[PDB]
Amino acid sequence: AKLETVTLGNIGKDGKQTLVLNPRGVNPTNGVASLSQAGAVPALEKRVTVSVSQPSRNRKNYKVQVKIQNPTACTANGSCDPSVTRQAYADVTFSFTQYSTDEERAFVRTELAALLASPLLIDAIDQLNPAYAYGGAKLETVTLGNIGKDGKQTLVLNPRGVNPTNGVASLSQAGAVPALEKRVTVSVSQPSRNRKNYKVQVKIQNPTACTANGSCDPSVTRQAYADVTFSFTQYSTDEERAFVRTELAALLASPLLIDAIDQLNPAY
Repeated sequence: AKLETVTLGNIGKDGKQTLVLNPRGVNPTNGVASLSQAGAVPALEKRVTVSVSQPSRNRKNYKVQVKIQNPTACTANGSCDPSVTRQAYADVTFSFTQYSTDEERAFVRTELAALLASPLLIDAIDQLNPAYAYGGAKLETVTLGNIGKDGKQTLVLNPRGVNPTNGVASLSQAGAVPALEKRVTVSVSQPSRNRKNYKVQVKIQNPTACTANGSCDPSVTRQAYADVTFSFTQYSTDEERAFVRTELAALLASPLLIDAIDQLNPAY
């Protein structure tokens, strides 16, 4: 509910870098909290924005929006002062209903945090090897330990094939009815021609079943939709990319996003 200074450790490939995000206050025009570093020039600032949207007459859902930027400073050979040659965005969005409790919300946040540490994405984010690749990705049953509210749940996502039409992968639960699978899709498809950038997309589809006396057959409710999208350009090194992925994992364990996700409190 109240902003503080957020400190994230073991960031990067080596897990030795550390980031301190000083809060820069809550913009009340669009209700977006903002956190940045201290670098005394606004261009060279790693910015993190968190916003929580109430359900409206149009939206009719809860929606949490997390964006993060990471500019890169060059020498600027002719000039004296350094400029921003490129920046690496990353955007996370969540979707929930009012009937969705916190434990489903806390499940998604912890599953997403453990998913970024998984060997599938660190091949997909750093090396840019898509899941849709005989020799690019392992494409094996990913086990996600210690997720949940108390961190005592474990998830195994079985690879239910790769769709070549959209290029996306699919990592589903090992359940029976196809409407009840907790299917996670990773799309590392990289259109470098029209977008001139690299897009990585993950959807933690996390459906929920609660039905009785409906002819003794369960029905999907809410579905706990979640989405993550990365944006990198050419010439961006993988350590710049691995810096983004690792600090995204650190924010999902951060107390500023615990109450923002679980209790849905906008941290003013």
